[PDB]
Amino acid sequence: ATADPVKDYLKQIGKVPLLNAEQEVELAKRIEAGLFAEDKLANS
DNA sequence: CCAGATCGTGCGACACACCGGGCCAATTGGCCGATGCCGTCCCGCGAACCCCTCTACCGTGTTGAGCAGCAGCGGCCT
Repeated sequence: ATADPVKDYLKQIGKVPLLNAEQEVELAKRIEAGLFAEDKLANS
């Protein structure tokens, strides 16, 4: 808690590092597969 | 002295006083009935009016003064 919240948010967002193209593609594939599995679970 | 103003009195006219008759003028004022133009409304289409949606070279950091409470520290006490 500080009188300035912009600095707090800025310093908070930087903890997570960046990502590369292959990582992005792998994450997208994970999202797709997870949602399709969720739909399959929705099936009875 | 005696003669006109004032008034008494008299005769007439007479402008209406009555209270009652017998008709009339003017002037209606309603809408009667018939005819006609405007208000309202129900679409009809179209101009605009507002809302929602999407674009893939990429790109990764904003004074002074007065009064009171809290944090750090010196120094007993165990």
